[PDB]
Amino acid sequence: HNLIAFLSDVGSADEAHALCKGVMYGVAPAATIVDITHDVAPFDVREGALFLADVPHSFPAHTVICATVYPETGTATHTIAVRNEKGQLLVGPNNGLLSFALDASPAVECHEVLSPDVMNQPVTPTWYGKDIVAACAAHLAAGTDLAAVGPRIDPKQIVRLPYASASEVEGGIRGEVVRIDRAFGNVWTNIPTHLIGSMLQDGERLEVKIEALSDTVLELPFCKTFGEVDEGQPLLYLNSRGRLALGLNQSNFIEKWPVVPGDSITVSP
Amino acid sequence: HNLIAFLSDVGSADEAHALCKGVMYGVAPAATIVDITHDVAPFDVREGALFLADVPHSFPAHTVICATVYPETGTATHTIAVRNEKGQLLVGPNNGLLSFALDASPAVECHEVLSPDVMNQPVTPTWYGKDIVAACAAHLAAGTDLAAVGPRIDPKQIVRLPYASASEVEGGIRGEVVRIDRAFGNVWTNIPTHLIGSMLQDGERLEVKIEALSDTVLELPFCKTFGEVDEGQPLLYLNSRGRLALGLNQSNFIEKWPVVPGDSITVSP
Amino acid sequence: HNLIAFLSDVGSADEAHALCKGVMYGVAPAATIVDITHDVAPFDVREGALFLADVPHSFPAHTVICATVYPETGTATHTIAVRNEKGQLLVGPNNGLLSFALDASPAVECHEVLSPDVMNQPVTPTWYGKDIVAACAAHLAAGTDLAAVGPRIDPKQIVRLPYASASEVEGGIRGEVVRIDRAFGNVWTNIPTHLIGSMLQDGERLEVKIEALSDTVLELPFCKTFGEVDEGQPLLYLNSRGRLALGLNQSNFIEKWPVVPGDSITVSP
Ligand SMILES: C[S@@+](CC[C@H](N)C(=O)[O-])C[C@H]1O[C@@H](n2cnc3c(N)ncnc32)[C@H](O)[C@@H]1O
Ligand SMILES: C[S@@+](CC[C@H](N)C(=O)[O-])C[C@H]1O[C@@H](n2cnc3c(N)ncnc32)[C@H](O)[C@@H]1O
Ligand SMILES: C[S@@+](CC[C@H](N)C(=O)[O-])C[C@H]1O[C@@H](n2cnc3c(N)ncnc32)[C@H](O)[C@@H]1O
Ligand SMILES: [Cl-]
Ligand SMILES: [Cl-]
Ligand SMILES: [Cl-]
Repeated sequence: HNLIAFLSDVGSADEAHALCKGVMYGVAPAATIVDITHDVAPFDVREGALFLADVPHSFPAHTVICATVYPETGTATHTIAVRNEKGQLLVGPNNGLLSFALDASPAVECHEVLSPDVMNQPVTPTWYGKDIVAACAAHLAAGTDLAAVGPRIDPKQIVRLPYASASEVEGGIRGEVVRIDRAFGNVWTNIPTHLIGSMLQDGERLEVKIEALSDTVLELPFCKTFGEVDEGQPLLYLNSRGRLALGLNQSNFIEKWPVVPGDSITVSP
Repeated sequence: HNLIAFLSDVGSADEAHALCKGVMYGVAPAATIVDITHDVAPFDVREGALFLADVPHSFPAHTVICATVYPETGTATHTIAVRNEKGQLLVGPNNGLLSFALDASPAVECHEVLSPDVMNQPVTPTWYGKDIVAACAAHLAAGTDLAAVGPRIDPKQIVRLPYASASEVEGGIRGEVVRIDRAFGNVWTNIPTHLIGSMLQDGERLEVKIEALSDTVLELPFCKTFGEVDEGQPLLYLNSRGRLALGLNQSNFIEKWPVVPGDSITVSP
Repeated sequence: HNLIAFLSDVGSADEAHALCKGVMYGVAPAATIVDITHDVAPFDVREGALFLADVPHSFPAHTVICATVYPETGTATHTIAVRNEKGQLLVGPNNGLLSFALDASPAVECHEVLSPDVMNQPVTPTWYGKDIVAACAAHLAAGTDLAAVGPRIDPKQIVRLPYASASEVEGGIRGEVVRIDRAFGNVWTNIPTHLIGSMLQDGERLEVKIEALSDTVLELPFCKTFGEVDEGQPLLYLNSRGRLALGLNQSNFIEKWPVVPGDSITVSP
């Protein structure tokens, strides 16, 4: 595994995430390190998990996914090392961070990271991120056996985060805002491609209510892509993996209709 | 071409630009990927183009310049693959993005990217950036023949953006603000080294009017570098490739004199 | 030295720091380039120096530490190339930038960078950062002898920045805020592990006065890690290399108690 993909909440504005790569480089000088992001919101293990959901599929099987948003650092919350179905390794706090990454490619084997010989010593209690997660990630990239990191554990011993699921209701489908595509202000839902094919049939616009905004009701064209309506006009579309989203063509949807994650969305014919 | 240089408007604050590198890595595991920037303003194809202008000269001939600011994604606007005079390859939306990069090293051969075998399938209509641009960029880095991407097209079929040119007027030279050096607030013009050598002769300060600010007139020393005046004092200078600029020594010029791109600048003796 | 670690104040939001990597890649195509940060505050050579302090220890001996915050560019302030005790090379403005990096691993040999053959020609007076620092860094990574860069100089000819030291006073220890961990708002002091072991004995909370805030006095638990108090409650702790710090558990300390660097901190039993 010569590729190490690296995510955290330490930011990219100071030297911290780079000290981590320094440790990794020394351990695994044959390795390539690519940053996922270091801009996860601080302590926000669910934001990080969401960022990581599509990382398994996008990255080659020879990747180590090294991840650390670890406000539980220096406590009884351990680090885990996981082999997934794709053959990738993934290292991080057992705090639910890897939950959605594992939804895409389940755990096949899991170990708690307990061995001193895969840690950067002496381990600093406020930076398990660098001393255990990053170092272990580098040891594995460097050819270390997974079983050498510490004791096997059962996959149910991996902490999982609840994720709401969209459903059929009254006369359409009810889901919620999962996240915002912050670079553009597009809104992303948890509504899968399959649920809405009944109301996709007729070429007519759909009804969308967002209840968090004094109960806003929009009528909206279901589009393949942004360019299909006039600039600044709203659309509905399937985002880049298979969820319903809302945006304005070459404008910012949420600046116009201020939704947050959690907000309910119903679509109906 | 084992070097891939990567620019977009998707931002570096979430996992998106990294999923792109993931796709590329899988295709071209021998490749090095360096980010240009992922902070281009959203949909701002002219800002991206400006960022890319000096990239050809600075990068080695074995570079693939992979670029994607593509609000036309999933439409009749195609992706193009270009070999330039330097021998570099460049892949991106035919939307004017590569215009200024091509000013520095013209197109020698150009193809539209139409072949399924250089795309990451199935292609998502809202992310041609990842599925066509990035994948094609990776295929080429991986040794793929340029002609294998799709149909040759003539260089005039590459969309070009208008760029104003500075000129001789009344009693000096009239140009405009091209961009701001945002990290420092220095102002960059389109006034070439050659135009002002007549007023460079005498060692005297120059007159600079910026008409966008109720008609501001400054008298200003023409300097080699910032350090040549006292701290916080204004200067004129030739920036790092050969355009006239304005700044304060170890301060922020535009915070003091609020110009935007487009604003006219005349310099005279 | 096949690893080049790169820091500056040019930002990561435009193409500038990437043009630098372009130059380096062309010179040293065998090299790996990792960014330290490009977000140092503009012209802030002391902020950059602080960021660089722990870089020697974290990075392998085969690193070139290439660094450039150089508002003295195009003046009599020269660039220097240094071999340290660890065997690493370090290239940058002789402006105090490398001061704290050198505290961690002193200079063993030093040269001013004067030779044209390790510069990217022609050298632009406003970007010694790219044309001399980065290019030289790349030449050295590429196998160039250190002595080939220019004239040896004595280590006392390297400009050093003053750093306050914490001390014993009245009935405890008096130090100061060195920097803030900006991603989290934790406060970092210059108080070493060794000074406070006398008041560490008894398991009791400590007194901390911060005089810059109308004279704030907190009573505070000395902890190994954040998780040891309730969420949102304040702690004292030893940060990740051996200095006393203050934070809130999974909250932002400085947003609550607005300290800056320079502010005095006394701890006492
Ligand atoms: C200290 S930080 C990151 C590196 C840091 N800049 C350093 O040099 O020590 C390590 C982890 O601690 C957590 N963390 C940081 N500050 C914290 C605080 N005040 N409370 C709880 N967790 C914190 C973050 O989630 C982060 O993943
Ligand atoms: C969707 S984005 C980038 C990746 C995205 N974060 C994702 O995961 O799908 C792809 C391209 O779409 C364009 N784009 C994004 N949101 C848009 C909107 N509301 N209107 C028009 N173009 C948009 C951007 O210029 C960008 O280059
Ligand atoms: C010009 S800048 C960085 C590259 C720049 N974006 C470019 O393309 O030319 C080079 C160095 O100049 C210094 N610098 C930039 N603007 C300045 C100003 N107005 N006064 C003093 N120093 C400046 C910065 O500290 C920086 O390290
Ligand atoms: Cl950590
Ligand atoms: Cl796209
Ligand atoms: Cl410079």
